[PDB]
Amino acid sequence: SHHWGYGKHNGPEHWHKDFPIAKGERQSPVDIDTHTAKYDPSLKPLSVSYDQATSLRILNNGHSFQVTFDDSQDKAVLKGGPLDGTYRLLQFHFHWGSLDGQGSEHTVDKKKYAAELHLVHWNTKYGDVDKALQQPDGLAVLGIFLKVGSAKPGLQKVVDVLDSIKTEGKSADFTNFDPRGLLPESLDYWTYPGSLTTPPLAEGVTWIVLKEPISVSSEQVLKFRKLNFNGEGEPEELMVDNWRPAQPLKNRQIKASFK
Ligand SMILES: NS(=O)(=O)c1ccc(NC(=O)Nc2cnn(-c3ccc(S(N)(=O)=O)cc3)c2-c2ccccc2)cc1
Ligand SMILES: [Zn+2]
Repeated sequence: SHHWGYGKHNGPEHWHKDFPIAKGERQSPVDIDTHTAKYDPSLKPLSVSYDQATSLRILNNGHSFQVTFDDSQDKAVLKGGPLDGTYRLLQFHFHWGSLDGQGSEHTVDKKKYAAELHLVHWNTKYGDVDKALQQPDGLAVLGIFLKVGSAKPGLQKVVDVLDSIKTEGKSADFTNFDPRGLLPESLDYWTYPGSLTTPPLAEGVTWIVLKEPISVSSEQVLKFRKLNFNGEGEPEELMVDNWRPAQPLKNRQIKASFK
């Protein structure tokens, strides 16, 4: 639980009072203008190595729900692309809307998607996530857009346990989940230096945003929208519209992995 949230009185336009870096030089998310982004032939191939991923728990944290992973060894890692070295998967979570036309944090030519998946990784050269959070290259987030259409079979195990974590602070066992089932076919991406999109809004994230969205069904996203921001026995306030709007690009260049 925190004072910050996504409502009128505690939402993104308020965050700068407790977290002044909200008005910083490298905030996220941003609008990705596909006609300004530069193809970068020097980007190395992107390597998503999730075959040994060990999921642990699923948790409603009051601002999203997250699936956590064992990051005590190199089990599920991201390498290559714009990254130097090895980044370990810690958790994934989502952002979504009240209607299918909004929910994503990144936008593409101002287009908003129904939701956005964030797979959060930290740079093993800093030894733990707490230390990585203080570095300009400490974190890498793989962002994947969700559109409503056909169901995503690899999401259904998540959807089916959400009624066990309805309110803030609820958690459940979530072992043997394979995050490979959440990925689109293509790893074509855009990349730029940015920040966490929630407090503390730390400016230490390399963003990698895949061009290809995954499709999920209307029934799948409807189940996200039944979650609650509130803890058990407080007024019911649906967990919807837990996205930060696009921020000023300032002096940054978005690079593309593809022509
Ligand atoms: N491996 S483990 O022990 O089970 C484990 C597993 C995750 C955590 N903690 C955790 O995930 N904290 C937390 C909650 N939300 N966020 C968070 C929020 C926003 C973004 S976003 N939209 O991608 O910019 C990314 C991450 C985190 C977090 C995680 C790492 C660094 C900073 C924050 C602690 C322990
Ligand atoms: Zn996120």
